[PDB]
Amino acid sequence: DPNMYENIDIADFNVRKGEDGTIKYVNFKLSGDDADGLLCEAQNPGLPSNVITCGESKYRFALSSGKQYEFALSLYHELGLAVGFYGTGEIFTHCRAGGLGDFICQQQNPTTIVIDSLPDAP
Ligand SMILES: [Ca+2]
Ligand SMILES: [Cl-]
Repeated sequence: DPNMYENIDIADFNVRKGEDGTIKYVNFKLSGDDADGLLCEAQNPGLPSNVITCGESKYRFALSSGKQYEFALSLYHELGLAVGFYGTGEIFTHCRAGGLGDFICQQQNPTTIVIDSLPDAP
């Protein structure tokens, strides 16, 4: 963690929720050591979602419920190694009306999530 890691910048994180609370769509732009404003997106991802690949890249993500904020992101980067980079962070969102009952919950400030080759802290 302190020495071998990758800073992932998340921007424009956006989630559309139905009146249901079901996730209709999730969208964000990822920047890292090998990405600049890479689109990560999913329609009907589930909560928690499966691991989803960003475009054609070696970056992937999963969406889950946070503990401080509503949404948490898990991020993955395949390195061509037997181990990969992984990390999780919560993203503050402000929710607005999305039309016909929907919510659109939107990140207000870019945030950084650190990923590395260690698993989750206990
Ligand atoms: Ca990690
Ligand atoms: Cl971790």
